[PDB]
Amino acid sequence: LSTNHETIDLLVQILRNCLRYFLPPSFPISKKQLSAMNSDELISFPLKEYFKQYEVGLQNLCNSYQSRADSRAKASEESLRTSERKLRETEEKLQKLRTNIV
Amino acid sequence: SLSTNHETIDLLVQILRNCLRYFLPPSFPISKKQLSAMNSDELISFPLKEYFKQYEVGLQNLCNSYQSRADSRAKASEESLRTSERKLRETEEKLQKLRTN
Repeated sequence: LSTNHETIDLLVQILRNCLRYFLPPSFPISKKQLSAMNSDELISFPLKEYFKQYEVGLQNLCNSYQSRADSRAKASEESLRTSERKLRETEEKLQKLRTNIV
Repeated sequence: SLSTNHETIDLLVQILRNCLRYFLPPSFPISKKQLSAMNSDELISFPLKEYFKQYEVGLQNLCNSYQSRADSRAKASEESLRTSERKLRETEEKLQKLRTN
């Protein structure tokens, strides 16, 4: 009917562009494979997994941005553990010497 | 037939709705409700270029927030380390004063 087939091709092109744009980094279907998909193949596309792999990638992306800062903080806590420990030990020694200086 | 054609359009329109809804930037002037009802002509003339742009802005804002929450948590830990290292200095000093006394 042409008026029908024009819409289908137009919808297939747009849908290709989106699925390529948001392609998760690990997804087993490549941008080439996506660019090569027809209408029927798109209709049976696995969107729910597509979204899942996207969410994983987003988590990996966000975790990477805050990776250097968290590593610096973790180093500070371990140093904080030892410094707070020696602070206890010296305060004990300090309180003994005061009681034993009468 | 035009049925298998009209069915292909409906299924393709539904998939496209689901995609555009999932990634819809939070601020986009077109709502998830509007998207869910859009027909084929409405989707074909959808303003994707701004849609994609507003997504990148939102994505950037998200990562920048993750890095600022991370920086603030590191700064608070450093300052807690600073004061503890300070109190260790002051008490270690007092300890050495009494050691001579």
